[PDB]
Amino acid sequence: HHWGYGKHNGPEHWHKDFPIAKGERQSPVDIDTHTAKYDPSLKPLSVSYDQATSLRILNNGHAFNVEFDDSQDKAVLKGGPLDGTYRLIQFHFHWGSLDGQGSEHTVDKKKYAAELHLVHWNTKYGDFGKAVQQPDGLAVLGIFLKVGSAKPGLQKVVDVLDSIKTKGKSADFTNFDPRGLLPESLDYWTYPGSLTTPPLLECVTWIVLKEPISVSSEQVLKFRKLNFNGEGEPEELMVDNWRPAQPLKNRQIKASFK
Ligand SMILES: COC(=O)c1cc(S(N)(=O)=O)c(Cl)cc1S(=O)(=O)c1ccccc1
Ligand code: NA
Ligand code: NA
Ligand code: NA
Ligand code: NA
Ligand SMILES: [Zn+2]
Repeated sequence: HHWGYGKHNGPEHWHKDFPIAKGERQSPVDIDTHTAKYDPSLKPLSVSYDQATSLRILNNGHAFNVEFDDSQDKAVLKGGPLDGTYRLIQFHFHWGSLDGQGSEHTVDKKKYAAELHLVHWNTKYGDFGKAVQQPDGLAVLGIFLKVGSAKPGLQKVVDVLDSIKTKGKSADFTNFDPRGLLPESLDYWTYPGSLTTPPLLECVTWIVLKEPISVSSEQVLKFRKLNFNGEGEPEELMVDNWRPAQPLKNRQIKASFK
């Protein structure tokens, strides 16, 4: 009886295996744009993805991960609110059963169709497993998706999904360039938070871009053909794999802009 996204094992249940679910810096949150304060001390974010090496794509039963080779200094995030270099290890998405839901963060209570998370770990901690044990171990760049015009740089991802339909399938996925997933503007909100999935560790500096990217209806429909079940089990479509907004508690959301 493992965690997932259903009434019997969804977000409202996670606290029994992971009591940090009711902690003081949980994610996601609603971003109240009128209360977020512009912080003129915040730096432009530096996203350096020119030498990113993707390796594989995996259906992990919750989402799908596009994995990167993080064994050298390639694909780093720095600047912004960060005081260190963070290396890209994977990205994944969260999305809905319909276009009106699917993001984890919300903006003045608005839900986007999906949310992309580019996960990076602080190189000062030597690898990912040590980083997640540190309050400044991870930096996640979060990008909202709305449905409209297709995102050409997403189609290679969307066309491999039929090969990883079910939990535990993986496929080779080399040469994927995550720069094709970024919006024009790097204006962002930032706040201290957590993983949005078990084990819910409070190790993440969140950096949420204001500008969504557009994907087509056909692209997001292919995400919703994935399955949470494994091969040979009754189909459970992989949809609504998002955790709702959590209490902001004693935190300030800072804006890089306005
Ligand atoms: C199962 O975990 C995930 O799905 C997940 C999700 C996030 S998210 N959704 O906060 O970006 C991050 Cl940062 C990182 C991860 S994760 O890197 O997959 C992970 C898994 C086990 C322990 C610690 C971290
Ligand atoms: Na404001
Ligand atoms: Na290496
Ligand atoms: Na690692
Ligand atoms: Na709440
Ligand atoms: Zn995520």
